[PDB]
Amino acid sequence: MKVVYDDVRVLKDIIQALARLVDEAVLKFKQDSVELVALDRAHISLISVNLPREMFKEYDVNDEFKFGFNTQYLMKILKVAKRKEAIEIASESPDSVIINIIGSTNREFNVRNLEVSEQEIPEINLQFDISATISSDGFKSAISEVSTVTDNVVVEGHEDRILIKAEGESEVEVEFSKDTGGLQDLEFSKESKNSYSAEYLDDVLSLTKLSDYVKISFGNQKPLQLFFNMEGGGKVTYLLAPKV
Repeated sequence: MKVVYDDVRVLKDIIQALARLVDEAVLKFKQDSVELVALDRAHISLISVNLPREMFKEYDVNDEFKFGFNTQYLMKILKVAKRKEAIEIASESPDSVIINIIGSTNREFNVRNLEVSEQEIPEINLQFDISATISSDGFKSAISEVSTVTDNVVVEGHEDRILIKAEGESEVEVEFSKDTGGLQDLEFSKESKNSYSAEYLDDVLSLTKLSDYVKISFGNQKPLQLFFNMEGGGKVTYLLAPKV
C-alpha cells in the first residue's frame, strides 16, 4: 500500500492530539478511506478520524492494512516537518512501514509496524441539548485562556450564544454569538451548562488547525463532542466525558 498526502502538517495536527492521549494507535487503510479510533488510557475521551481516498494525491490500497504505532515516536518523526510538505506512507511488508517527508531533503523513515491492542467500539448515537458551529481560533483561544486559571471549563449554551468560561471564576469568558462574530450556526434543544476537563481539551487543541470552524455539541451530564470537517471530505471527532 501507498498513500501520498500533499500536506504533512495536517497529519501532524492530528497525531499531535493523539500523542497527548494514548501511547499507541492504529491507522487502518481501507479501500475508500483511512480510519482511526483511539481511546485515552483512562477511557475519558475518544478521537475518531476518517480520511476519504479523495483527499490523497495517490491512494493504492489492496488488502486493508493496519499501521500500528507509538504516538511519541511518530511525533519524533513528524516534528522534523515544519512546512507545507507532502507525506508518503507506504508498506510492502506487513512488519514495516515507510514514511517519507518530501521537502527540501527528502527524509525517509523505515519503522517497525506494531501490533497494537484494539477494542470493540461500536457506533455511538449521541444526543445533545446544544450543537453549534463556532470559530476554531476563538475556541482555541478560550481553552488556552480558561486553562490558565482553572482545571474545569464550563460550556454553556443559550438560544443565541455559546459561552466558554472558567468554572467558579467567570471573569474568564469568551462569548460566541452573532454580535461577537464567533458563531456560525446554533441548534438549540434545551438550555445547557456543563463542565469538562481543561487538561483534556488542551491536549487536543492542535485539532483546531484542521478547520476554521469547529462544531461543538454538549448537554447537561452529557459528553462534549468536537467535530472538524476537512477539505476533501475528511472528518475528525473528539468526544470527552462530562464532569458531574
